Amino acid sequence: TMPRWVPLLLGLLGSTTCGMLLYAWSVFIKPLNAEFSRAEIAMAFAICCLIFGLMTFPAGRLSDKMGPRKVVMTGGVLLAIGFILSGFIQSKYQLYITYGVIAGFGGGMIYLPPIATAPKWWPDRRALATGFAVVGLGLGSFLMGPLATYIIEWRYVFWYCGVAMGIMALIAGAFLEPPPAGWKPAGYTAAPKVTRDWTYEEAKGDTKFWLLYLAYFCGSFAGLMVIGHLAGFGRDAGLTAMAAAGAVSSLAFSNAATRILSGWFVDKIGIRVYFAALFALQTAAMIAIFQLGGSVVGLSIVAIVIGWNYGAMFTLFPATCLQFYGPTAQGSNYGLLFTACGLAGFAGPWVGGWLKDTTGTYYLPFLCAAALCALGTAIVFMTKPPEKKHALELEVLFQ
Ligand SMILES: O=C(O)c1ccc2ccccc2c1O
Repeated sequence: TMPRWVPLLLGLLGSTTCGMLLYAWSVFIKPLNAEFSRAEIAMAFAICCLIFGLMTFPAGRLSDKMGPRKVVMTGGVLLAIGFILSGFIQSKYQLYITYGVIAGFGGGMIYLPPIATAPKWWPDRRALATGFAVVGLGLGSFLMGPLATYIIEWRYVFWYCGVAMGIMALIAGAFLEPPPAGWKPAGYTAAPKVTRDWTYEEAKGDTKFWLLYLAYFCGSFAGLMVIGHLAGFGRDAGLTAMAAAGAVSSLAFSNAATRILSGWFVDKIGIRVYFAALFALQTAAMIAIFQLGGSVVGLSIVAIVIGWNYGAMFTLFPATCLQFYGPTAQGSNYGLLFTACGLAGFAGPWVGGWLKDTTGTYYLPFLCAAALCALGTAIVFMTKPPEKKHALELEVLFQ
């Protein structure tokens, strides 16, 4: 076999590729305007989020059916193709297709299968393993942004980064597969009562799946609706652009770190209460920005918290889903669940911009984000796991 820490490395690789994909548009804003609108460019990012978040669902299903390796490597090919084709674009729709759909398609197919597979190697520590599958989305900015910046002084970014990302994803998918069906990597641990994981049709039909879905949409939407406004709130309060941006930049560090730390923490003490507390904290942050946000230090504290809570979602929801329905159907269960996040990624940033511009003030978007997080707090706290499924058909084998 292989040392079970390898899948952690693989998910790190794949998730880092996905982070580079989701971060690239920000480095591409100014070049594309110079040759030819920020909103026009941004529609490419929103299309990308939509396709990514939707394509996790087919990616999860196909991973569950025909294994995760084929899925991630196809995704690597699709992403490499789409990104690389963005270099040859000559119009806006060219970019919508190359980056928004092909690259988003490949990205979703890379993102999901490791998220499902890594915990299968770590039943003693499921949430930490998941965090390794999702931590790369924090890092992509750090490795790439400097490198992508180094290149333009822009098409070279698309082509060369597309190649490097394809290589990383193909390597990640090349070595990815669940443990052997029978023997689970361990060092430790009349007629019985045999339980079993949930089927995708059973999980999909469960009411708690959709409470979790709703909560996922709410939190995803809140964060995505206000994060882009953090620095503007600062500058609006009287800070220099340099100061405001410096402050908001701490968010990336917390968004990356929480993914591992929260995973480890709930592995140790359980999920529900920590998770609900994070949502509450996010709620309070949406409100508190109106008192802290006018100073580099205050604005930084809010950005760090917003980042901490936001990022935690992408470990804790898959971990929660794993607790409720088990790992055998996790490709399907969590892929369906992640589509909420695909939708929020599509609409949330736009809606936040619209509310601010509509009122000219930040009260509306931050208050709406606070309410969404409040509902999420409620759902996450109130929702306890369903009853473990009885496998009467294996139960009857005991004579
Ligand atoms: O944080 C992440 O891991 C992540 C991954 C994929 C996403 C797709 C659409 C919108 C937000 C996403 C997101 O926040």
